[PDB]
Amino acid sequence: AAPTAYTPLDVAQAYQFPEGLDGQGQCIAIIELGGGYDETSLAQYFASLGVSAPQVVSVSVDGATNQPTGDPNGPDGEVELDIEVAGALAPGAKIAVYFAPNTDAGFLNAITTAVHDPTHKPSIVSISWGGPEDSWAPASIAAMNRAFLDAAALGVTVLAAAGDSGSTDGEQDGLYHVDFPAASPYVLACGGTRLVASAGRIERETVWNDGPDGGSTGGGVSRIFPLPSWQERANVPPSANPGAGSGRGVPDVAGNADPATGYEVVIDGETTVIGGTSAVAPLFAALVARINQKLGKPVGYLNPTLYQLPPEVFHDITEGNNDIANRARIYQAGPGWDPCTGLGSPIGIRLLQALLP
Ligand SMILES: [Ca+2]
Repeated sequence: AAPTAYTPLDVAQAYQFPEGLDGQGQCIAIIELGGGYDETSLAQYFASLGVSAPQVVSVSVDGATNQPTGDPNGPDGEVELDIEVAGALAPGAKIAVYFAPNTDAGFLNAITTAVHDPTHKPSIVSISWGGPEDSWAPASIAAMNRAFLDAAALGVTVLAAAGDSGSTDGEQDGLYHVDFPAASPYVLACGGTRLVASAGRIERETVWNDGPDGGSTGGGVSRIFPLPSWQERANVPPSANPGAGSGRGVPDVAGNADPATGYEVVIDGETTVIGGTSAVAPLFAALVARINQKLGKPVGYLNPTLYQLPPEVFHDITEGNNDIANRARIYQAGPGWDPCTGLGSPIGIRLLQALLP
């Protein structure tokens, strides 16, 4: 009903992030195709939450640099949300922000640069930018997909927001579309939910869907990537598009994204609320950072493992749909994996326990 908001620490608590871990010794890389961040907002923010501020550094890719536009409603919102959510939850981690031109090659080069960076050596890459997989040049999808495969082989986890325009992903050709890079099978695709939670329990968690005007989580079935072997037990449905082909199901996991139960953040000096799947990648990047710290070695590519874990590791979202285009309710949430929320929201301490040697 009435819109609410949480600080990142409140959501981490709801998802039971493992205590006593802050990401020390880990570096989280965050990809950005526009805007920038200002030290004032970040300082004010971390101080407001009582956490020691992580070191944040910028990396220039193809001439692009950290350049805030000063508009709290522009890309500075994406850049600062990413750093504030990931940094508030893995404050001991080092954060490296890679700025690149907003072009197909810039996005690709930012990924390859971050993944192979011998200076910052990130173990995790968080991405909150994208586009309909069918709207990208095929050559770019192939190049970026190979870059994520390379990251997997190197032990670097790559997480990406699934989109904020529902099952149609903003296209109006009357067909359903999943977003890229989330569609890549080598990426931990992050969907979005409406979360009602307090420190001790989750009262309700449903698919984020605020209609055409408020946005909804991306999710569906890839028309490009075949169904992965490790995802064959998830009961991914065939595509809802005529032809009903089989394909990689999106997302893999999901977390709070509804702006109506959004994140309180400080953008360009303004205290406000932001949501979108954009917040989920940084949120779980912080979770992985804590897990890597405890394990003493990076988890790297997690998809295959996550899909073989027991039900206790996730909170199953079973209600809602991510259709903001028509009344067909494509696609719908349900028991088990679904094309709106994947395996659901992770229960941190249980995921960590499941990964302990
Ligand atoms: Ca479900």
